[PDB]
Amino acid sequence: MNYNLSKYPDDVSRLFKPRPPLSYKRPTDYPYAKRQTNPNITGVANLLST
RNA sequence: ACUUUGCUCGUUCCCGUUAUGGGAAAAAUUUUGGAAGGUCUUGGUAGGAACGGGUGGAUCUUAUAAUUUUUGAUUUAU
Repeated sequence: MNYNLSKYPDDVSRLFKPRPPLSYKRPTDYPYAKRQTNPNITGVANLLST
């Protein structure tokens, strides 16, 4: 926070001092490329006989 | 159901009589509604009503199931 990209003066921009940076935690879900619903939706015609 | 008729019973009063009948009505009792008064409690005490609009904001319907939120690609799959 050496500099100010905001419209306010320096004293006002020191008031908007943020929290410390967020810690890192390993993910528990699926990575974005591996997301899909169900593929291999099986066919509907097998029902129709039996 | 309405109208007339005598008989039997009946809440209360009177009479013919206390077998029973005739007449009157809640005027005695209760429940329901309202007015007034008493007692106890609980809350308020500076705004309120009526009218009004090229007034703000909520909710609802329709555009709107077509890439930026709600009409399915995060049950890890073959």
